[PDB]
Amino acid sequence: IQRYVRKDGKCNVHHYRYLTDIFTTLVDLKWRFNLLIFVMVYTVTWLFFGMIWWLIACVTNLNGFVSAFLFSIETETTIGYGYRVITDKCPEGIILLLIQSVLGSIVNAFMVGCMFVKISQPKKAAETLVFSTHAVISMRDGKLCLMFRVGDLRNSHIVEASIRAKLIKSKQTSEGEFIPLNQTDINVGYYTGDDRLFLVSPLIISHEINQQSPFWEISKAQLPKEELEIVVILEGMVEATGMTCQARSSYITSEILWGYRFTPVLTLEDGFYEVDYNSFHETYETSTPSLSAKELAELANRAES
Amino acid sequence: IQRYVRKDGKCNVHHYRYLTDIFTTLVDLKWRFNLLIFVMVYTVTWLFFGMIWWLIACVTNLNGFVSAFLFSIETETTIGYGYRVITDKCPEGIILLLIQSVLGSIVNAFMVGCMFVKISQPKKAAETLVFSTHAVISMRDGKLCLMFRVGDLRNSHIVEASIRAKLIKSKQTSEGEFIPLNQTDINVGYYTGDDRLFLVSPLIISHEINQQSPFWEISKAQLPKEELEIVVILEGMVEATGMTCQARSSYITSEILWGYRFTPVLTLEDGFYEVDYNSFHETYETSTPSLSAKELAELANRAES
Amino acid sequence: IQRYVRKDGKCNVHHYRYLTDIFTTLVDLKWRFNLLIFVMVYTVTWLFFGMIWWLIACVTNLNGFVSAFLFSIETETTIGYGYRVITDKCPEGIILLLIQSVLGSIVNAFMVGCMFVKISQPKKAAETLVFSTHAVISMRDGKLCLMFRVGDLRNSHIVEASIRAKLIKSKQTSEGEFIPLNQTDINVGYYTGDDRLFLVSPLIISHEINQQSPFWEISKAQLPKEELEIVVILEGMVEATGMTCQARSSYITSEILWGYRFTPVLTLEDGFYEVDYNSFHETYETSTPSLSAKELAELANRAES
Amino acid sequence: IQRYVRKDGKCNVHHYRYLTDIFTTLVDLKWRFNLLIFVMVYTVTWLFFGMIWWLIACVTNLNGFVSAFLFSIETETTIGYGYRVITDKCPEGIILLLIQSVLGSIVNAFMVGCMFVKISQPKKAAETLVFSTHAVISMRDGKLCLMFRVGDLRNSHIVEASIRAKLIKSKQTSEGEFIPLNQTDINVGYYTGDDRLFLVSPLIISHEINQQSPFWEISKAQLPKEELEIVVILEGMVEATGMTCQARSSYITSEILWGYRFTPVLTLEDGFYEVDYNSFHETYETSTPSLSAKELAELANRAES
Ligand SMILES: [K+]
Ligand SMILES: [K+]
Ligand SMILES: [K+]
Ligand SMILES: [K+]
Ligand SMILES: [K+]
Ligand SMILES: [K+]
Ligand SMILES: [K+]
Ligand SMILES: [K+]
Repeated sequence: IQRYVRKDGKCNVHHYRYLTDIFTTLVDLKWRFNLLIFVMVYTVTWLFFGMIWWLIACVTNLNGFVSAFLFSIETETTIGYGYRVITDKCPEGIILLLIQSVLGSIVNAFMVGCMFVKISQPKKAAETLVFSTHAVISMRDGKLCLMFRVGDLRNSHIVEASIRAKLIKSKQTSEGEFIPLNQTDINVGYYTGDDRLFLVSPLIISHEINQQSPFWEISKAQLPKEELEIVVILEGMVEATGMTCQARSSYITSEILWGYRFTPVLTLEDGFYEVDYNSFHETYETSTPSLSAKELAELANRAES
Repeated sequence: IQRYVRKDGKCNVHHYRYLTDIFTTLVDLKWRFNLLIFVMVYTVTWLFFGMIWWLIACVTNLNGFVSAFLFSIETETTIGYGYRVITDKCPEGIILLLIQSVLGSIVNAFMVGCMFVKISQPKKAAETLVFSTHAVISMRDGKLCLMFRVGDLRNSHIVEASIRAKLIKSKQTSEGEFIPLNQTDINVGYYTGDDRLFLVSPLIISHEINQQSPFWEISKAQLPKEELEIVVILEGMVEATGMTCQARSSYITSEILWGYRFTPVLTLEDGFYEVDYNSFHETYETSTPSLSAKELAELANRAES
Repeated sequence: IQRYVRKDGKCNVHHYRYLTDIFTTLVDLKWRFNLLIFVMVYTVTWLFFGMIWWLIACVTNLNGFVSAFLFSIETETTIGYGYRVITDKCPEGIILLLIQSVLGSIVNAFMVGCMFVKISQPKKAAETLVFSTHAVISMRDGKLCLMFRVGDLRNSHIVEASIRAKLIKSKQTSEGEFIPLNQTDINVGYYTGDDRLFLVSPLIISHEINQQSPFWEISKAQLPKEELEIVVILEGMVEATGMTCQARSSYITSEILWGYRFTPVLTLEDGFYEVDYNSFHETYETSTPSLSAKELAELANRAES
Repeated sequence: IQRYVRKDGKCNVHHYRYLTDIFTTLVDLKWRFNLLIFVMVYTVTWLFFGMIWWLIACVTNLNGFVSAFLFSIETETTIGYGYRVITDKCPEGIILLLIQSVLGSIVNAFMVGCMFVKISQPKKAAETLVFSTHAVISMRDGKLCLMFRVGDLRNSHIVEASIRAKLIKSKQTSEGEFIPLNQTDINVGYYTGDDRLFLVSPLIISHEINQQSPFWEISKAQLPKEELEIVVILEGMVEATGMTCQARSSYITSEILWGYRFTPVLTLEDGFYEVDYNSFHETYETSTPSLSAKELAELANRAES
């Protein structure tokens, strides 16, 4: 069975009713459509209001249908060339112009506010956030760890960030209840506050595999047989702009390399630090026990001399 | 006595002074009124400023009252047809136009900013968030649990979210002090960070009923006799738009089904995952102890062979 | 010596350099000044640009100084009456109009964005938040507690909120180092998550005075002799508008009543709940030990029969 | 090797692809460039659209190239002087004006929204936040502490804030894996909630050096030999404006003074409190053990009489 979360963050699960937030529907559109909406939205008002001037036919230099348009438009954009102006003969025309120019300001506001979000939406910001292409399991100061690399491709922004991971795996309860996509938080710094990143250079996020880890009894041999997927979420804030952004990826069982290690990316240069973003996804192997974490602990606690 | 929080989130408790944030009063209005405000707001300025042109009567082609309006309007919307223009004979008229066109820009700003929030307000966003219609109590890996289902009806948005629950119940302290609506947080993931949802598909939020649970000594038999209400709060963020949203529901004692279980909603399809949102509210029963959690623990701790 | 934080939230401590955020300086102004800024800001541009038209004197119907203004204004607000229009005789005038109408759009943006925040700033929102006028110390299910009341005067908004309190008191370290306003967090729900309020009706925030409380050894007799001040902070979110708000108050030693209790405010009405906001600040006394919490615990632990 | 984080917050690490968020690229620009962009952006549209009027040559008083501009401009800014107006002879010209005035409103929105953020961006706000120029290590109620001073130079804003610190130091794991910039959170209030500042007056942030501190075995003698750097992050919220801001500094090994103490800044004045911001960075020495924290604890635990 395929994956739940793609490496680019999108899910693989499918769900009229969403008309509750049409605005949200409007921002997620590609520009081509978005403009086309606004093209239409303006015409339909200019059609409607023009057809009320012709119902009112106060008028200067107006003939067939086409003539009322160039006015209704020039009135609403507030152009008013002066070839088509207003008289005071009728009560009706003089008040339409007010409702029109009030309402013309509404449509503009729906548009400006509409545009702001569209340009300001930070999905674009978080596009420079990056997760290592694989995860690794290997030893680190005696303890076996699951590790992935995190980083932002721009220097200038989002240095504050925070990381979290969920393990998605099927489960059957003792009572035989089946949970297809049961999920459990994977400890990556929460209790100590080490999940609050400071993205100077790309970081290796580590999860120490201990008695509480879902990974406690997985050995090297078991891993390939396990059907599990780690979703990895990063939420940070753009320095230049208050707003916050999410970025996610996934690691499926076969993208977890046992007994590897991440290539360093940071190196010294003419008395400076340069991040070699080419070694970003790069790993390498090292002698690493084949045993589960649980069995390592046991072996270790029985060696006390 | 009736409920405190309706299933749609609104409270059932009633509280001039709120004139402190008139802006907030303005957004919570239904459009019909909102536009009517702005209709009025524009007229009253056009009335006031027009009545200052007539006090100043610099003027071109102006007769009775109606004539000053079409100018004051055309000056403030900055139409200026050119049938009614300005001369330099008077000092007063030339400076009014500046205060007017400065002030006309203020009113517009109150309106645009007013509209932005109105369209952007995320009450509409959170309308697709949904809580199961009931809660269930039943066993799960040996431990008795209170469970409700959570989900968002759209795929495209708010996948990050976070859940919390409060129990509302009357209390008398030993000292005899009476607390009508005493509330206590109900553990749904806080300590482990499992209250930070990832809404791929609708989730069963679980509360394990343990020595700290307010539900520790409620048996199946007791439950119906208890007068309690669980308020359930969900706060997440719209992917497409930075802003965050709240959604709430309530479960009153009679909407807690003892010995049931939630129908799975997720199923496989042609090598894919589809959420059958029809089974969303659906539960079913299973053999489940009738005992309180406290008495189960006891019975269990005395069985150690 | 007087208080550090007034009951309305403002501090009593005094601190050119703040020109770093002139925008922030602009919003905190009272409207009278704010408008006066914008009045001036517009004139000074209309003065400058008009004086560049007169340097360029492309022109129609322009005499003395006053004539260039009504154009520069009509060009920048984009009125353009058509009594003063443009010719193509000069290269200079034709390009000024572009820089002008580009720059005129900048000033407007500084103003609209300036206004938005001014109206949207939520200091006004949090004005309906309210703290009890006093705090009380008295017993509650065996444990001695410090309690203050919290609430929002509007029904319609900010039901989610969160509370925190700091105790400000002078300190000398063993090493004799003097800390005038040393502050310590006062536990009001943090560890259990009970500091995450749900403001249905006004709540009694409680702090259980235990071995970790700064209040552990204060008896009834000691209290008046103590020189301490509790600052109380409330941060919630306006339902109708995403943004968050702070509200603070203070309790100084003499506003802590020992052996009292808050009048209930909530009562039943024709099968409903009504909050009697008149009893909001109201307390009353009850028989309450005079002893410190520490000495109560001792007396209690020695009574085990 | 030099420092990772400058005292003003900027990093010393270097990283086309950033075209993903051009908007963010646009705000981080200095005004000179920003305006120049908008100058250009407007001209290029006025060039393009003017060249479509000349392709359409509906026209009044239009000669060479220069004449179409003053129209295309007056149409898009919606000036329309009335010397160059529209006729109904052609179908094409009448519809261009609509696409033009729709599209003219788009460019404006990109600009206004562009300006808002630029003025509202809070990098400017956080410029008044300040960190002591050094850190100190010395004793405090028996426990050895690392201390730095924090404060905001304005009274009127950002009183709520929150502090966090990371220690950056090289590491080699037992397995010989090398971590150049390994970082660990430094405890400054997280567990007790004392990292949630209330910036009445500048505060001394303290980190008690205990068995969990990275500083546990550093003695006075060792310190100078250590190659370590403390990054210090402050995130608070501007009262007058909802938005939040980050401010950072760094302390490198030689800016940690052993056996010093911060000069008090707060003093009493005519029955008031005044902060003498001149003594802000000022420290002074006091008799302080030369031993590491670890060795002090030992010596202390062996003295129990
Ligand atoms: K925690
Ligand atoms: K005109
Ligand atoms: K916690
Ligand atoms: K905590
Ligand atoms: K205009
Ligand atoms: K005009
Ligand atoms: K005009
Ligand atoms: K914690």
